[PDB]
Amino acid sequence: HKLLVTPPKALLKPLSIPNQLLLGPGPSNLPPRIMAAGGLQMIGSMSKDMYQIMDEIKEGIQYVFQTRNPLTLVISGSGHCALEAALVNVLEPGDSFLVGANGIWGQRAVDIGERIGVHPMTKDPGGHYTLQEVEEGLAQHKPVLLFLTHGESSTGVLQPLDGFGELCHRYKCLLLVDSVASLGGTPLYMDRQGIDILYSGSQKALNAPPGTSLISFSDKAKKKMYSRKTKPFSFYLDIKWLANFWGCDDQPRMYHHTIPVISLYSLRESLALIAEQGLENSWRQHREAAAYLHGRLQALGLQLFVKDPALRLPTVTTVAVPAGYDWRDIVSYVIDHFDIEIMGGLGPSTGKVLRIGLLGCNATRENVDRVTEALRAALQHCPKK
Amino acid sequence: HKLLVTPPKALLKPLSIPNQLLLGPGPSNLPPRIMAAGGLQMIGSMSKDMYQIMDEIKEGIQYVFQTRNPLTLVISGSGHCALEAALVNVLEPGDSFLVGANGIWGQRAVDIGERIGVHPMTKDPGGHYTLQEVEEGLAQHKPVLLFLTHGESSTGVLQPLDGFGELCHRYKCLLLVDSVASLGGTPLYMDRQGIDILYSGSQKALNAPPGTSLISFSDKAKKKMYSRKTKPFSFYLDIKWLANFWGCDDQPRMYHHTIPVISLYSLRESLALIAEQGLENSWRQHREAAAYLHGRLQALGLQLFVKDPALRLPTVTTVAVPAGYDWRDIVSYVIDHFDIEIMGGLGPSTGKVLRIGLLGCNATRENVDRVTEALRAALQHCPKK
Ligand SMILES: *Cc1c(COP(=O)(O)O)cnc(C)c1O
Ligand SMILES: *Cc1c(COP(=O)(O)O)cnc(C)c1O
Repeated sequence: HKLLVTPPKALLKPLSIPNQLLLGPGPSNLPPRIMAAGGLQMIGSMSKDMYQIMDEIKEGIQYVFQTRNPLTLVISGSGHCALEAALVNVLEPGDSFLVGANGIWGQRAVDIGERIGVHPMTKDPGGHYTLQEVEEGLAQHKPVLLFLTHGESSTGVLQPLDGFGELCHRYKCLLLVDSVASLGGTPLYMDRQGIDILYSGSQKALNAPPGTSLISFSDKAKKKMYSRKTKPFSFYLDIKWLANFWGCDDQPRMYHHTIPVISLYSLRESLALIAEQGLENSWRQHREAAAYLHGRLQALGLQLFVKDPALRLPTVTTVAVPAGYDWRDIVSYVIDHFDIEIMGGLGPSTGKVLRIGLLGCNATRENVDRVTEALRAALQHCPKK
Repeated sequence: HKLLVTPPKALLKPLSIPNQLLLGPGPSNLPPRIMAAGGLQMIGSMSKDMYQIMDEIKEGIQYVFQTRNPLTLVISGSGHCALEAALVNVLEPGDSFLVGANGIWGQRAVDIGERIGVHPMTKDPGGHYTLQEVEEGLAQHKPVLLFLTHGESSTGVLQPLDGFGELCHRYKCLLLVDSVASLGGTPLYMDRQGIDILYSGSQKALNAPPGTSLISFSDKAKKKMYSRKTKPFSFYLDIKWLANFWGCDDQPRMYHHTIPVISLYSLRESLALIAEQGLENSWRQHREAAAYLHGRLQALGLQLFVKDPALRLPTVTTVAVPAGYDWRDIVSYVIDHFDIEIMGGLGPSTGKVLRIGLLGCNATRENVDRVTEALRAALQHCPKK
């Protein structure tokens, strides 16, 4: 007759969160202004004010992406969810998709592609793709879309994109780019680089809480989407509905799903923040911090996974795991003795490296100092064969 | 040579949000404790502390759902996203899905079902489904899964579920229930009612910000999922990955996607809140407010769309639009002159009704007072043929 479950004891306690300095590939710490944004009251998801904040975020995405694409908006999901929305609306079953698979991300792009109806232009962690090699790929399969990771956060590789725009439009192919870890930390120009679909996450250099993602479509990728004959497998990610709600259409905004309002307040303020600083300074800040961090690490004796500075993702550095060390001890030592988070590999780079992230408000010399003296400490106290 | 887009002027201004009393079908206003949760700093998405908060939320979902299902967790998306995750992992292409389509929600369930590979047991806004009629449906198509809306927020209909558990297990059919608008506001017992998949939203009676959703699978629906031969079209919604991250497996938590950490802090506190109050009181609060509100409205002259109190969703009441009135004026009048939000129809009920929502901390006599004197005012000042 009764209620099977009783109120959980743990919930009857107060929520208590540790203070951790997030210096890994994401999420990153939140500036005071973003936290304040997080604690505001709620407004109607379809109110005139919500739309206004929505338009500002759009102008915000056009600026950080550097595009004028009308089809620009926020995906109410994390990084993956933006990738998936990209693929599920552009790729129609059996389409030939060439994938720059040199990190867990390309790996993820294949999986999604397979699942929805693919050519694994494979590499090894640490490698990138030459303008040369992609023609070779565009050659055989003449795919309708190519996938490239700008900032490969699982390997630390910064991937060059100048020209590819054309090398793809050449073969009547759409260019899809992942700038989840690169946005705000290295130069990127969607239009001038002829990228067709660009997506990014909110919790990396932008310092917004995780859960939302940014996306933009060129008139080219747009036309393919509005004239496919199949309806994309997903309703939650349907750009036709999505675009209309975000005001990208000629029609009145129609109810699709309830946007994550509080997260939008936060994303808006994080876009305001980089708009006040300016992309060029943010680019200079990250480059400088990444340079400082590289110096210190080599001084500690560790060597950089990515041999060649031009190919090093400023926002995420991949150090090679030291000699007779179990990386796990190092990571544990740092979070245990200094309250600092840093990671190990991910996918192909698993156990081969340590990843140190420098993002937005955390990409400072001060934190490079802290993670250096943390790492050094680990190095002298952690077991060693 | 330059940057095409310049920092948006609007973003250079401070974020300013109006104070609105949200009394429509969602989202709802946030108690002080949830807002505080929203403004906390970030922690690692895979830290031991994040997992602890994750387990508490799980215990939290088992309690509000009233189940012990190990396969219980949060979907990093809104209500739809939980429905979609439900359907995309249970239904395999060409499966026969019987859908209680009596509101925009069944409508949504068909669309998703079609998109992924369906029997529209149609009704009219205001109607519900008799234990009788579903056998008739389970009869013809002998579908592997049935979809039922517990709280139809677009029509105001509270749908009875006692027995259906069996009337479905009878025909070897899985029972899928939508308790996005009913959870916390009317009695629901997942196990005792033999529901197989139950999902709810975070922004309705729970008073958490929108963007996350709750889901639970019975051992039955679980087995079908872990032994389908096709991989679900979605990677972001793959329960195999999802379950593992949420600690429902025998394996170490493996990185899938970055959970919306800040939103989880808030959802945890909103679960703590109802755990302190108790489901039975929350059920009593909403029933009582809905009763008070019904009285007042009929006193104002308006009539209730749903004729029969037993079928009236406490959390969302559907009033019929009055005589020579343009509903739009009424809704505008209320948000314009009293800062209060209430809605009109949605889908099948479009323009036929007004929807007044009573949710969680907003389901009070005080707010019933406010929306009554708001509505009355509208009634005397808005145009009338
Ligand atoms: C972190 C990261 C992702 C994943 O974003 P999520 O929000 O965790 O799904 C995707 N791509 C790149 C390059 C990343 O660094
Ligand atoms: C509001 C509502 C939904 C939609 O939830 P979203 O988070 O806006 O996608 C689904 N079902 C019911 C019964 C609802 O009331």
